[PDB]
Amino acid sequence: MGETKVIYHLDEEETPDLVKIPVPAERITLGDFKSVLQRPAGAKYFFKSMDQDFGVVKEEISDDNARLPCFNGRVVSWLVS
Amino acid sequence: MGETKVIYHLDEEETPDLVKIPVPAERITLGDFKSVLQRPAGAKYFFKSMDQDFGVVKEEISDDNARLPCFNGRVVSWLVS
Amino acid sequence: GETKVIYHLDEEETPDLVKIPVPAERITLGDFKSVLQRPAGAKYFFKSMDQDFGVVKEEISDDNARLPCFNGRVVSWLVSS
Repeated sequence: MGETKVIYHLDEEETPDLVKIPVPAERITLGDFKSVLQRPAGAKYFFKSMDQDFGVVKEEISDDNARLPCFNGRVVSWLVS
Repeated sequence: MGETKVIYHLDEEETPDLVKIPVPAERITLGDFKSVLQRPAGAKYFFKSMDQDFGVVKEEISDDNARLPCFNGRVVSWLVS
Repeated sequence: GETKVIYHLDEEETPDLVKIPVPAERITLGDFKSVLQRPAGAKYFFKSMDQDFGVVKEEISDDNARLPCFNGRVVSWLVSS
């Protein structure tokens, strides 16, 4: 029980939408995010993430089972159509 | 089989995208990377490379057959135009 | 023959490595400039050895001047305006 704030940009848009998804941050998946958008497949989804060796990246994630990178209840995403 | 993480910057952008390509790091080529992106009107590709005498450098690579410099399953690239 | 020129642009931490198809025995500042298509009014410094002092970054502005090489390599720092 809990919610996650997903902040997402659609293509070249300057200002993202913020949506609250009623899945707690500890377990929110790409599948959870997709259910809320229902985007024509096949958008590609990138998320603000940390790479062990490199530092901050926009990580592409296409596996519905994959957990999304969160910080303080928040996910930050970029969509490409 | 195996995968490589390719971290790449597009022109003057601060934060790179990270994409996983399902070719193992021992054998990933420029051609492999290009097939996932699809090149502009001749983008130039630079990769974090190691010079035997100097240390870390950005090497331009334009040969599709050329293997990309990896460290720990990762390639780091900069793209121009 | 060819020379590997490793060069930094202003305060950039990682240099580009470019291969110039002039052998190291005769590569000049003019040769290097013709490949950059001189950003223009830039000053060029090269890792060099001074007889009395030791290692320095020697400014060179004469196109005819031969560049300091070690093992097929030149290391340069560029300053623009």
